[PDB]
Amino acid sequence: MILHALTQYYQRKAESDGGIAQEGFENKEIPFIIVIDKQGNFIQLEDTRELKVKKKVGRTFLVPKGLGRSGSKSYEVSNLLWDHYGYVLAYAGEKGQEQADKQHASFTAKVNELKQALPDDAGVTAVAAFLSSAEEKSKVMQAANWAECAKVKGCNLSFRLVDEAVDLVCQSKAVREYVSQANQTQSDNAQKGICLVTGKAAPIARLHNAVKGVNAKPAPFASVNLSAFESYGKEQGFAFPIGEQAMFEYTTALNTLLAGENRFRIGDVTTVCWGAKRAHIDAVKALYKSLYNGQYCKPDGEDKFYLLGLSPNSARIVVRFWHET
RNA sequence: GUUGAAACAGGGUCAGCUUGCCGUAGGUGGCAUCGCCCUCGUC
Repeated sequence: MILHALTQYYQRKAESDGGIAQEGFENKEIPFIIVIDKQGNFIQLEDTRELKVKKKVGRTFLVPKGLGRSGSKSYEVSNLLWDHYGYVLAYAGEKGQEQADKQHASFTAKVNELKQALPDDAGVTAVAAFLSSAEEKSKVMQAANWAECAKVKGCNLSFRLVDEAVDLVCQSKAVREYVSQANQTQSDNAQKGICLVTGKAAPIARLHNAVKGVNAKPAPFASVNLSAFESYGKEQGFAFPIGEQAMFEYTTALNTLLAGENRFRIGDVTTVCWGAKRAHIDAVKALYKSLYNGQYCKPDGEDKFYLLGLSPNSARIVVRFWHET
């Protein structure tokens, strides 16, 4: 019940309305947010950081799910609206040219195909014309707080249109349906069942998503690579017959659990905990309020469900806690 | 005779380079074994 209980918990937290991913999204921490108008025109380089003692990468936002880059020719991935700082302005402080310009080309091709596949929106058109103007992207570097996003690497950039100032370009009721259909019709034409945690059909989720929060890099939880990690010659990903509608759910659940109030590490291991809500545990997650008060009592309402104490390493996630009691 | 196969915790490194328990000092200023008794009480 590694991902079975996690899937059941996600099916409980998703239908509770409390800031969680769905279909094909994920709560990503975007540092600097770019605000424009209706037709390109870079007009604001806003930043929403300043949280803890260290300047985190901005607030959390429900962006489309990351397709999982990390590779040589990594520009062939080309995410939807959110990516790296070399996919928007083709800038590279330590990445270099050529390799970063092709990333911008792939990103503008992606936004162009999204525009031609979903027109009349006053949102995707702005980001599509912003990358094909060749006069505002250079102005982005000459903003007001641009000298701060260059000293820190891994700066994610998002787009926010005008007449909203609260919803990103990937938040209006238009591209959300496209992203939901991508993980419903496009991401369902592959290998058949049977699933691993749901027992139903579901396509075999090849190339599992990456979990951000455990390690410095988005470390994938369960992912088979190399060669000896195969059972019967499944060759990368097919070793675990896990469906998309469950792998995505567990990855998004680990992402939401590695960035909220339940995220706390005792020492080189993040021992995140949760409950069944039928959460309100106030026992394991209550290990960092203010000055450690006395909240332990006996109200005959001790919820069940175990806790997953996972630890990072290089880019994998190691499981060490397993106890239903 | 068609069934978990492959796994190293290691490659390896002086806990010391070192340090006076020491300058510090009267067991003493001071007190009768005595105030007392036949080895014959017998021969």
